[PDB]
Amino acid sequence: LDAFAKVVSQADTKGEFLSSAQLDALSNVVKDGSKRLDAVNRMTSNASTIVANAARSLFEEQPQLIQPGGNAYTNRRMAACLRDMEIILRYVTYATLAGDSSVLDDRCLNGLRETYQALGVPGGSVAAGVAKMKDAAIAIVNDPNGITKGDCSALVSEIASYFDRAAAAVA
Amino acid sequence: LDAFAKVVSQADTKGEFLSSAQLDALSNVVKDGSKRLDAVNRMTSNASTIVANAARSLFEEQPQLIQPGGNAYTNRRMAACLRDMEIILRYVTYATLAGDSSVLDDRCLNGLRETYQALGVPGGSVAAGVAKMKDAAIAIVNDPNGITKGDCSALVSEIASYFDRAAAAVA
Ligand SMILES: *[C@@H](C)[C@H]1/C(=C/c2[nH]c(/C=C3N=C(/C=C4\NC(=O)C(CC)=C4C)C(C)=C\3CCC(=O)O)c(CCC(=O)O)c2C)NC(=O)[C@@H]1C
Ligand SMILES: *[C@@H](C)[C@H]1/C(=C/c2[nH]c(/C=C3N=C(/C=C4\NC(=O)C(CC)=C4C)C(C)=C\3CCC(=O)O)c(CCC(=O)O)c2C)NC(=O)[C@@H]1C
Ligand SMILES: *[C@H](C)[C@H]1/C(=C/c2[nH]c(/C=C3N=C(/C=C4\NC(=O)C(CC)=C4C)C(C)=C\3CCC(=O)O)c(CCC(=O)O)c2C)NC(=O)[C@@H]1C
Ligand SMILES: *[C@H](C)[C@H]1/C(=C/c2[nH]c(/C=C3N=C(/C=C4\NC(=O)C(CC)=C4C)C(C)=C\3CCC(=O)O)c(CCC(=O)O)c2C)NC(=O)[C@@H]1C
Repeated sequence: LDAFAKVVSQADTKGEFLSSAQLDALSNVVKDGSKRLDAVNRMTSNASTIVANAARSLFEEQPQLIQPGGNAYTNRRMAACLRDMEIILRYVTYATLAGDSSVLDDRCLNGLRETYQALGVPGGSVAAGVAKMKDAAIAIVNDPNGITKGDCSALVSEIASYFDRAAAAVA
Repeated sequence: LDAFAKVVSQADTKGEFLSSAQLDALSNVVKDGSKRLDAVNRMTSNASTIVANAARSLFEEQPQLIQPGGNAYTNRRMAACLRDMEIILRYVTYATLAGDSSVLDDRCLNGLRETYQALGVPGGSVAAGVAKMKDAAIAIVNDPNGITKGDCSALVSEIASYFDRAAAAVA
C-alpha cells in the first residue's frame, strides 16, 4: 500500500490517470512480493533439510568437530549445534520477509560472536555452516518445479547477502 | 512490505518461523493487491467508456439537461460535463489504488458542491451521473473474461463506497 499511495501522489500531481508505466511498476511490486513469499515459504517449510544438509557437509569437511575433543562432540553438543543453525536460518527468513537486515542484526547477529567466545564455540566453523545453509536454501528457493516459472535472481542475491552477513558476523 | 514486517515482529516474539496461518495471511495481502490493481487498470483503461455510458444514461433520463435552457445544452457545455465526470472518475481510481478516500476528499470532493453552486451546475444531476459511472465501472471491474477467476466482491463494495461518497458529496 506504500508504493500504491506514492503512485497516486505522482499521478495526481500530473492530473492524470495512472500511466501504463506506473501500472507495470506497481504490478512488479506485487509480483516481487509474491516471489519473496515463495522464498520465505520454501525456506521455512524446508528448514530442517537446510539445517541437516549443511551440518552433514560441515561435519564431513571438519570431522574434528564431532571427534573426541571437538566442540560438537557427543549428540548433546551436536544437537545444540543444529539448534544454533536453525536459529540463524530463522532470522535469515525474517530478513528475507522484511527486505532488510534490521531484525537479523539487532536480534541475532549483534553480540553473537561474543556469546560464542564465552562458550568456546568456534565461530569460523559456525560461519562455514551458515555458508552451507546458504547453498542448500538457495537450491530449494531456485527449484523450478511446483511453481510459476520466472526470474528470482535478484531475490536470490538478496538472500545470499543475508546469509553472508550472518556468516561474516560470527567468523 | 508493511504487513510483512509486522508478521516478522509477531513470529520473532514467538521465537518461531512463520506459521502456515501467517503465510496464508501474507499471501492474501499479495492477492488483494493484485486484484486492486486489476480494478484500477480496468477502470483506467476503460475510463472513456465509463464516462460515456453514464452520460448517455443520464441525458436519456434527464433530457432537459441537453434541451434549450439546460445546464448541459450545446456541445461546449456537454463537453465540460463529460470532463467533470472524467475528473471524478479519476479520483475514484486514486481512492481505489490507495485503499482510502483521503486524496478523493482533500483534492476533489471538499468544496466541490460550492464550485457547482457558483456555476449553477445542478449537483443532484452530477450525483446521478456519478452513480451511473459506478454501475458502468463495476460491470467492467467484475467482467470475468480475460482475467484469473476469483472473488472481487469486497473490493467492488469498497469501490462502490467511493462512488457513493463522491455522489453524496455533490448532491
Ligand atoms: C523464485 C522464488 C521462484 C519462483 C517464484 C514465483 N512465483 C510467482 C507466482 C506467485 N507466487 C505466489 C505465492 C503464494 N501463493 C499461495 O497460495 C501462497 C501460500 C502457500 C504463496 C506464498 C503467488 C500468489 C503467485 C501469483 C500466482 C501464481 O501462482 O503464479 C512467479 C511469477 C511472478 C510474475 O508474474 O512475474 C514467480 C517467478 N518461480 C521461479 O521460477 C523461481 C524458482
Ligand atoms: C476482480 C477485479 C476480478 C479479478 C481479479 C483477480 N486477479 C487475480 C490475479 C492477478 N491480477 C494481477 C494484476 C496484474 N498483472 C499484470 O501484468 C498487470 C499490469 C497489466 C496487473 C495489474 C496479477 C499479477 C495476478 C496474479 C497472476 C494472475 O494473472 O493470476 C485474481 C486471483 C487472485 C487469487 O489468487 O486469489 C483475481 C481474483 N478476477 C475475477 O474473477 C474478478 C472479475
Ligand atoms: C554449530 C554449527 C556449532 C556449534 C554450536 C553450539 N552452540 C552451543 C550453545 C549455544 N548456542 C547459543 C546461540 C544462540 N542463543 C540465542 O539466543 C541466539 C540468537 C537469538 C543464538 C545464535 C547459546 C546461547 C548457547 C548456550 C545455551 C544453549 O545451549 O542453549 C553448543 C553447546 C556448547 C557446549 O560446550 O556444550 C554448541 C556445540 N558448535 C560447533 O562446534 C559448531 C561449529
Ligand atoms: C456533468 C455531469 C454536469 C455538468 C458539468 C459542468 N461543469 C462545467 C464547468 C466546470 N466543472 C468544474 C469541476 C471541477 N474543477 C476541478 O478542478 C475539479 C476537481 C479537481 C472539479 C470536479 C469547474 C472548475 C468548472 C468551470 C471551469 C471549467 O469549465 O473548466 C460546466 C460548464 C458550466 C457552464 O455554464 O458553461 C458544466 C455544464 N453540467 C450538467 O448539467 C451535468 C449535470
